[PDB]
Amino acid sequence: GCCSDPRCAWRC
Repeated sequence: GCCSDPRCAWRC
């Protein structure tokens, strides 16, 4: 939804 992505772990 927000980030939820390979680059994001605890980000959005």
